[PDB]
Amino acid sequence: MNTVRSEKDSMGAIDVPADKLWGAQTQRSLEHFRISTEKMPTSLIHALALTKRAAAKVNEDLGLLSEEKASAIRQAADEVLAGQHDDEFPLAIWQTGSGTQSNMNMNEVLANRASELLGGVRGMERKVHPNDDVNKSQSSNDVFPTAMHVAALLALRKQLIPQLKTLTQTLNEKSRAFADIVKIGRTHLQDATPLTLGQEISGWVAMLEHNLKHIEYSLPHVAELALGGTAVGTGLNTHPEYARRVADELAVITCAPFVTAPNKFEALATCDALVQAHGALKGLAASLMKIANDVRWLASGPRCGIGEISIPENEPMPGKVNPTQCEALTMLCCQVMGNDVAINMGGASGNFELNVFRPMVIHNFLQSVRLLADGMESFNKHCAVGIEPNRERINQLLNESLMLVTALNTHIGYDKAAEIAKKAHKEGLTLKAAALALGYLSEAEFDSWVRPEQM
Amino acid sequence: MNTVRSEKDSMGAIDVPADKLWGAQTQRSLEHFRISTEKMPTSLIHALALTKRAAAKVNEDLGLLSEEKASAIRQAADEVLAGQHDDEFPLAIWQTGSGTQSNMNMNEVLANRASELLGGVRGMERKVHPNDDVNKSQSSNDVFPTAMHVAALLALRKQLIPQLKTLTQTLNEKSRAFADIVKIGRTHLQDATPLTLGQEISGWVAMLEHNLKHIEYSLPHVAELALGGTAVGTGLNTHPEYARRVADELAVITCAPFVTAPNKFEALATCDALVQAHGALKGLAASLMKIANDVRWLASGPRCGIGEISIPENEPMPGKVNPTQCEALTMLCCQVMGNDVAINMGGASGNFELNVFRPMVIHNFLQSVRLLADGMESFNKHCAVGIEPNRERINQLLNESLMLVTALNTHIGYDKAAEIAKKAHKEGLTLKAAALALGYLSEAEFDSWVRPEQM
Amino acid sequence: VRSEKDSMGAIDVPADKLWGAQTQRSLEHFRISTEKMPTSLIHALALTKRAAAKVNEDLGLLSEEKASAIRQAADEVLAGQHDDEFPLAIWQTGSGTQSNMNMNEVLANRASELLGGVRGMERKVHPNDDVNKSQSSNDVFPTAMHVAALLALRKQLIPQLKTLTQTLNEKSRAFADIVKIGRTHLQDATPLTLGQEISGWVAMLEHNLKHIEYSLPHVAELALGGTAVGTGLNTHPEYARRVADELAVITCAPFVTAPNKFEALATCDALVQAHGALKGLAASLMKIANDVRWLASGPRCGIGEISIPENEPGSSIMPGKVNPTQCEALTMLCCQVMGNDVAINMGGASGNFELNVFRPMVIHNFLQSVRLLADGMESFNKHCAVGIEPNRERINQLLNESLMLVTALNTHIGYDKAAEIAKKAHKEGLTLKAAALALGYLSEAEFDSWVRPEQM
Amino acid sequence: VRSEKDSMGAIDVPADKLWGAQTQRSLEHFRISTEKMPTSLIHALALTKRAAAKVNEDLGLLSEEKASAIRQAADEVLAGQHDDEFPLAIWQTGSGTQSNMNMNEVLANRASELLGGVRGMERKVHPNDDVNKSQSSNDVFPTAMHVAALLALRKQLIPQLKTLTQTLNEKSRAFADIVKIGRTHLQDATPLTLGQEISGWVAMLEHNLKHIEYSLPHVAELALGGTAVGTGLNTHPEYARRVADELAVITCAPFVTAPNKFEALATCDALVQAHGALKGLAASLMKIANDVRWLASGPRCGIGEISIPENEPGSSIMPGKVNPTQCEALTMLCCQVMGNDVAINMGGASGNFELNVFRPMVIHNFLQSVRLLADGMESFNKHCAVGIEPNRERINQLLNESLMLVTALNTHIGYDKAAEIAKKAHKEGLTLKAAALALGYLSEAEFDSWVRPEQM
Repeated sequence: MNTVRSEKDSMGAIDVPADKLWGAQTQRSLEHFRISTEKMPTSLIHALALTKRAAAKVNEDLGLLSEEKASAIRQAADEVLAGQHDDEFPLAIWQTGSGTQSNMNMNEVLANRASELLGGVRGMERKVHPNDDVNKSQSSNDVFPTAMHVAALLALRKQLIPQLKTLTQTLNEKSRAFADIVKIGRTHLQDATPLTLGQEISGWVAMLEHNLKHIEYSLPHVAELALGGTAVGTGLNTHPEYARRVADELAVITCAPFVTAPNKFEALATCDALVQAHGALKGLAASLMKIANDVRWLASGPRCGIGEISIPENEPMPGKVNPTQCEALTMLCCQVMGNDVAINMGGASGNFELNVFRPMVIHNFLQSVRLLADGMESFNKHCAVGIEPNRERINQLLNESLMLVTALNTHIGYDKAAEIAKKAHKEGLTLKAAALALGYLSEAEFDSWVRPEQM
Repeated sequence: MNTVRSEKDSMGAIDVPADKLWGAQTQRSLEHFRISTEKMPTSLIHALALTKRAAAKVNEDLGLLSEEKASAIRQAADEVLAGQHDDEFPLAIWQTGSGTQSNMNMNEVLANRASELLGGVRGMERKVHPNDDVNKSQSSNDVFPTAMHVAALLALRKQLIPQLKTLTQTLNEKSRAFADIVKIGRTHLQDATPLTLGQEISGWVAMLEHNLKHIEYSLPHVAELALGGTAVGTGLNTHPEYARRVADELAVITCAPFVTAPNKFEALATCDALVQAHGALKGLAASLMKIANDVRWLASGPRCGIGEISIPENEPMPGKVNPTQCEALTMLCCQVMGNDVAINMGGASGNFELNVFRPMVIHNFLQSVRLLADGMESFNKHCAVGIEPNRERINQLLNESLMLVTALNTHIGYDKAAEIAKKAHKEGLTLKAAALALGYLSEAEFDSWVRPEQM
Repeated sequence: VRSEKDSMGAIDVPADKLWGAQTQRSLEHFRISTEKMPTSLIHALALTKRAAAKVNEDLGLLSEEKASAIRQAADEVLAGQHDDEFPLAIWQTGSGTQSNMNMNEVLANRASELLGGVRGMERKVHPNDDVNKSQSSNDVFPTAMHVAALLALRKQLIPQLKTLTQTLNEKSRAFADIVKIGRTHLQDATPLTLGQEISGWVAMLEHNLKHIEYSLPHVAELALGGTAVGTGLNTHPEYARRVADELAVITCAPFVTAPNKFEALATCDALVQAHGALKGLAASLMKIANDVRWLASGPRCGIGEISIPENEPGSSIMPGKVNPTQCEALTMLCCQVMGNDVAINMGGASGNFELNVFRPMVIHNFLQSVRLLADGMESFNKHCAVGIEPNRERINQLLNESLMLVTALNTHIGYDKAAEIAKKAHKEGLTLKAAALALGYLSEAEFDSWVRPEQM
Repeated sequence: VRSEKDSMGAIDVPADKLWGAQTQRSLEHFRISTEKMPTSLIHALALTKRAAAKVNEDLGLLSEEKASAIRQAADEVLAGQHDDEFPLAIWQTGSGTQSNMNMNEVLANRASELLGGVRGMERKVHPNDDVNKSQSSNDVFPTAMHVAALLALRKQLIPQLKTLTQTLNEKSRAFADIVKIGRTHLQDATPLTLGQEISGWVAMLEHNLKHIEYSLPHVAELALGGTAVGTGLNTHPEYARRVADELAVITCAPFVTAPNKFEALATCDALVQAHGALKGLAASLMKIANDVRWLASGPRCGIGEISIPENEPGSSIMPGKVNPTQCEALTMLCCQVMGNDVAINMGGASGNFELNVFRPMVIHNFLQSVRLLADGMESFNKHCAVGIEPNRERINQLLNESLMLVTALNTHIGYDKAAEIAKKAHKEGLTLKAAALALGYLSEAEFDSWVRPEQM
């Protein structure tokens, strides 16, 4: 739409596209921060809406906002949560470090929309006001950090954790299924003492189980909300019950254990909870990287690699099956590693009463959660559930190795066993061929003595 | 559009939305790699189109493709370059590590579209074929790395460098303008010996000038193209002149100094050129971070900070002017730092004949270029061009410091000068007040002797 | 020299040394840089060998004579009597095999002497057959890593963290009544007390402590008993539990045998996670150190709200220039911890199959981080934090110089009118009161009674 | 002990040491971890003092007697006669002031003795007045940093890089005729020669060399002469150029005075950029080391296309298990360089106004990276690369075992038909020829003549 609407702020009047619900400040920001293409994540936008919804309810309960105006704001916020206004938030991540502009973006959209809901119109003759009504009892300083934690906790609890548990379950099933399949162990990439495929997979299971607990330990700090601290953390210009009531409200509507932050100065001046929470995520990324690598190496081939297992072929060189799910997963693990550094730098850069590196920190944090959650889901349904052992190949490898010589010790002694190993190695023979060539035992004895199952 | 079109590949038939130009493989990928929200950057999409356009021309020149089919492919590619098909590339960054899926995405879109251009129809009865025609003489293995370098070099040359030179020019002008303005120096954050504001800014200028040369030194390696190496770098299934001719073609149509990579194995097995090029970018990020910090600290106030300079107020607490442009810039500098780690991990992870961490590497690389280029442009036009000195404040600081005591040495000797400094410090007086209290000199003498201009 | 040998043959070793052929050979093959195993790790490796000897004895696998001699040689290492006997670089085999053999040879040679024997090939105690009995480099090194890590965190890091917290808590309590100007985006903002600002630092440290404590249980898991690939092949069934118990006993730390030995051998997950908490602490400390040095900037042209002790001698003609040196040392080591995290992450993500072989590098970085953080907090505490003092005159001057207090006037006069005097003060360079009186909007008495900064 | 003093008073220093009061005081205030200034930096700082002494003498600012004595004391440091005289930790003042004073005191005390004087307060040569004449810690430390960095890159890193490149170039030339199976995504792909694969490693190293060379000009710029804030106040106009010339002369390196002293003092930009090239080299080396160890994996259940020398003794009952130890040491240090880059970047991005005060940490990481890379390449070269040998039987077995060669058959039979035998070979577990003959699509003779792997 070419038609414009004249909106205004303390700085003056500016043209806003008539079909849009934002106002003067969002338009100004849009024109001053034309940097790259990253915008606020949808999850953050919804968290901001939830925060405004909660603030409105509590403001009403405290007699600070009229029932009609408060309910209108609440209704407008719900539409945002329903995905009806995703096109109303054009601001880039690369804006003011406190997230003031996106806060104002939400205030303007909710004000113009709530006005219409009250039979009013959008624009300068609106019934609901962005600052006086929608931003009542708040500050960009405590609102943005709150939206950050709401989005972070819900994403961890609703997306990440469920996917982690699911992948763990699948791997545990595979572990039990292949409990009796003996294969060659590998240390330093060299042939080593045997172990079952089930034991090897149990290692991946234990890794995921440990990662779960680590992630769980980081949740309580993220559950702490800054709302109520206002500009510098002192809570100036708020009702003494506000901070507690707004935290309770958010907890009730999200069904998540949110609590008001015991120290508002720590809450506004840092991104510590997220720096720590992300620490657990980079840990999971390192674990997932190793699991994904084991899978693709073990599945390498079909003729010139290891080929101990086969994975589902999901796309259209005969047996050439590229482990694409493993590639997507390893790539995103590197991404999480890089994201941790950006977050660490932002988190260590707070100054006095406020950390102004927030949009960047939340951009990286939510991205890591999306990548990890979707990555595990994709890897699970498109790879893990279909992992199958190549029994023939596994057995062939076992029988060609020199690592089973240990079973001969108790029968013919160490010296003779080592001699057989040496001969086989120097002459390129199997242990059986060497043992028989030397005449140290019969084939029947070899077959009875070297049972990999007793590793 | 609900209506579907049945397309097919080696794996079978799959439904594709009728209004779309992609095919079976893109649809399969779309359904298997539902990970996060990051898709291929527009610049990479255009680079891929340029690569296909160049390959078509050379294939024609070598009599491998019919004039009509080749010109149709070329025309289809131009539409992509014109931005007519940005909606035809839905694939996520988190796909196969070689970028095979996006290569196929381009092949299918160009095939279906070129068919229509030849009076044909899109779909399985198309005149132009994705693999046989559009991907002729190519492999995803050498195509993707080529598209990566084309996008990288053009972005550096057309976006980044011009913006860097512009910011440098602005700062150089400011440096000359404030050449005579003496201010207090600061080391360890403590008051130190004086220097002019112009000298301080000249430091920022020299930093940017040095960064330019470093970036320029990284360009030749990025100019090397892998096209012609095919699957493993040997160039199997190509005309001996192909590699050279396709590099010349790209050079001609882009007006950039592209050359075929002297060693195709290094080109396919690594992302070394980008790892190194990004090294120069993280260097620029560190420099920009320091400049941005100096600006905001120097502009801090208006009453309780340093307040030596004032910056343009771009948005609507009276004199409270938040340095938002500085905040956006410092945030993106942290981003570039994190991106470098993701790139380093991906670059160090190649295996044998191919590095399969490419989509992730190019995602991070082009993002850093966008951030740095747009960031400098925004910071320049919305901050740097309007930097002004607060002469009154600057002079006040100079006169309140104890650092000008040095000018007294040649007149009254070191011992008396130090005594005046000590007295002023202990009693909270200015150097003049202390000197006069002691009776070591008259006010006229002080005013004549301590001339900061002779620092 | 003395001639020692192994399967590869004989090699000369300095006669005045207790190491053997394998250590001598490694000394020639891994001449990389100058980093060696830190003392804490050497001690941890010695403790691991001491525990193994005791258990092997209890299980009747090792004679009392040899077992007691080995434990005795180990105690000497712990007592700092053999620091010069571990010359191997960090940059060796990724499993730490070299350092395992270094310990086996030193302990064997010394144990022989203790038994009236000699060092060298005629030694009575054998490095592989005796000192390394029931073990493998594969499960011994990871165990040593966890023992060193857990003891360093518990004995050094945690105590220093608590001490620094207590000091800052005392300061916040002491300055609870000093109102200062708040700063957001580096700009003048609304007031808060110095005590409140410091309480923010305290809460950060308290939060970090719990985060660090959450990572200890995983680090307490020991690999010992997993043997070569985690199966425990060639070990008595009770060995793993018994040795973990023994280690818990002699160190007084809650060590337990790892529930899953495959996870224990194939990864460095416990350390990747524990270090995550450490880089978090580094980010917190960096912020605290920066606030302190910026608040102390001056003495005339910065902020100067606080003063810190002058530790280094200064120029006679430059009184007042006090460089915040402890803050510079602390921020530098914080950057180091961040870098260390990346190295650990890359090593931790790089395991293959049954064993992660990036161990020496991971433990080198981890122990360094603990060392830097523990000592850094101690130094900052004693040489800076304990001496933080407010410059009350400067603080008040700044407070009464800002236009931020105009908010109090609103409650006593229309928003626009209160803002009106602020506009003038700002425009003319006057103070809120000066402008207020000049504009005749009020009198000195009523102004002072209305603008009560202590009332937030 | 001996009693030395400074503006803060007197303090006892061990009589057998040459340092003074300021170094002794710092030793008590910065007791952080165990990292001290590396030898290369100590030498660089000594060279800087030697050059300053000469120029000051030439300008008539220092007496020939003292100037020559100072240079003599400096040469002794370079000769390794005073390594024990620099006990200061890396974690000190961010400007490196402590280490500057450490050098001033040691040089003053020793110079006095050289002049028939004594060490201590009755010394004839003064640390500040003489050794530090015309200088400041602010411009001396950055200069020492660049001298150490440029000399390390030129004398250690570059030569080792060229040597490793030459060795690998010989290998590619030697194995130019050995056809092996290519691998993409870890899957069997089309063939290439071992020589071609190795040529890829060579090209990587050659590219890295030029990238490293591009960073040298900026590192060659010296801050000396900038003085406290970069203005050069209190220095003779020709001092900066003369001292840079002197340094170029005695080191034989192309040092020049920094065109902009403000950029030189306020940042560590030259090192941030130079290190960028180093982490690039680390990424390249990591890839090379990984290829080598994976290609040598085995001896029976991996790839086993090549064999590398066995450097460490192995178990008698386990012949063939050759751990790629040099590859493990190399990949570990590559991870270290990556971590080091992050620490340097954070320090480099943290300068404020006229001076960057994260210097000791930046130089510690930078020099370590150079050391790790130079020594790592040397060790890998001599103990692994020179001995890389192909296992021709294994290579050929793998080549004739893959279905990838079916491409050659297409040119002699319809795509579908050629693919048909491939389908069977794959399905039945037969070889391309076995399936080809069993399907009767050709005879042994014509198959062998059609599938020429050497013809790519």
